[PDB]
Amino acid sequence: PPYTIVYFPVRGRAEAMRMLLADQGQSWKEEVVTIDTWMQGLLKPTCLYGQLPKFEDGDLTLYQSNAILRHLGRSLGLYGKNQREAAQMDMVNDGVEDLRGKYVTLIYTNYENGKNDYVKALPGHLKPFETLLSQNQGGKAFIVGDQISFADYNLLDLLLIHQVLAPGCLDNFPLLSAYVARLSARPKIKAFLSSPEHVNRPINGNGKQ
Amino acid sequence: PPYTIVYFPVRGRAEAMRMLLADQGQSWKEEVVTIDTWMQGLLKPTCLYGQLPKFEDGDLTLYQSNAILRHLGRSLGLYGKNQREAAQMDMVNDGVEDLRGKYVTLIYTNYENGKNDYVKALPGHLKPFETLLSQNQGGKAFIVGDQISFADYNLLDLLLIHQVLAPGCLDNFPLLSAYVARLSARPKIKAFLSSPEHVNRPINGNGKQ
Ligand SMILES: CCCCCCSC[C@H](NC(=O)CC[C@H]([NH3+])C(=O)O)C(=O)NCC(=O)O
Ligand SMILES: CCCCCCSC[C@H](NC(=O)CC[C@H]([NH3+])C(=O)O)C(=O)NCC(=O)O
Repeated sequence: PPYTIVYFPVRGRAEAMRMLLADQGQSWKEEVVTIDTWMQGLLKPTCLYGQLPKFEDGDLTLYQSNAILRHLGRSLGLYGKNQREAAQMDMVNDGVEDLRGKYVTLIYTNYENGKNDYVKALPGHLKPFETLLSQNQGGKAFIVGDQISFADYNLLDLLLIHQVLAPGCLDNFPLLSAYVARLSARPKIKAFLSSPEHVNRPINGNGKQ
Repeated sequence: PPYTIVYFPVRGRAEAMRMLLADQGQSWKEEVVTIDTWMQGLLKPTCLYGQLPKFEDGDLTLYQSNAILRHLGRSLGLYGKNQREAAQMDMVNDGVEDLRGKYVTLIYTNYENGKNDYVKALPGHLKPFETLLSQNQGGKAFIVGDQISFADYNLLDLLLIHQVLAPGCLDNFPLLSAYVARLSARPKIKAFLSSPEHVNRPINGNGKQ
């Protein structure tokens, strides 16, 4: 620490980490980078992969949203209780990422003409998480194990935005629905989800959700 | 252990882990799933995300290539020496995964009309790795730290398949160039890259590379 997040004025791939930091009683600084400033091309060249978010943890500067989540999961004891849970947690996050990737594609390059096919294919992409929950304490705990982890925050964020994209998409997935309500009920997460910093911040950057 | 890899008859997203197991003097079982078998629709329904590779480490079953690479690094000591290196290795791997995905799209959906543009933009996607190297002991060591990690194996594979797609794509990247020649010189890796199991197996599944 301290923690500094450099990203555009949206939730996107920074919202899950923000949620994680809040739930963990952590404080951080927001360095907002507007699209206009970005289009000037000054900062972009200084970014490892030419993209944001960029994270700062003390003398450590990081890029890649999932590397950041994993770094927090590890430095905050949110990566399972043994090596086996760490692997399962990675397997879950990689899955959350694959779906997030498809989400972004739809939102930014084919919303109007691709939304119907997306929502149609959505159940097939959600079932895997529903299945995982059913095999872990009847879905009464977390995605992996009985302790929250970095994967939970990413999964939760993705589920929350899909409910915005497609209301009722979790109606046929009771475990996922209860899971979302449960983790959302966590006091520090509930406070974050209703905080002005979050609400006043759009999900994406093209005004679509 | 023992290890078992369940994947299609191609190098694709499994060659990195195979190369890692080979370099670490590990033994594994190869269950090749032909396209004919796959199309029987019996295997896919049992895969978490309906996809391969599937990995077996004793009683642990895993999916997602990077999750498997991370698991192997964690249980074999190929994940850096501290939390700082571990995070940078994740940052590197996420970058490798991003480019590998662009590579996959090119190969399977637009090789003919996309190859020109792809090779032209490749330098921009390779430079970050050249930079990471120049900031780590002048690039005479590995991608992160002074010991081989899971990220090196994934980066090495990605670089090697790109040299096939665009020979000499590393001519303007001396560090990556020497890096590839150096890691390929490692005895267990040199034997791996020369083994019939590796040589006989095509890079991808459509005959393109
Ligand atoms: C209201 C404004 C909303 C803006 C939303 C911007 S999303 C920007 C986009 N971000 C990413 O690609 C993040 C990738 C993520 N870190 C990963 O896992 O690879 C980017 O860096 N783009 C860099 C570029 O385009 O040059
Ligand atoms: C000569 C034959 C060559 C075959 C190459 C097959 S690549 C197959 C494809 N594999 C993947 O998508 C792996 C994804 C990887 N695990 C990741 O998520 O990063 C799959 O399982 N697809 C499942 C499906 O399409 O239903």
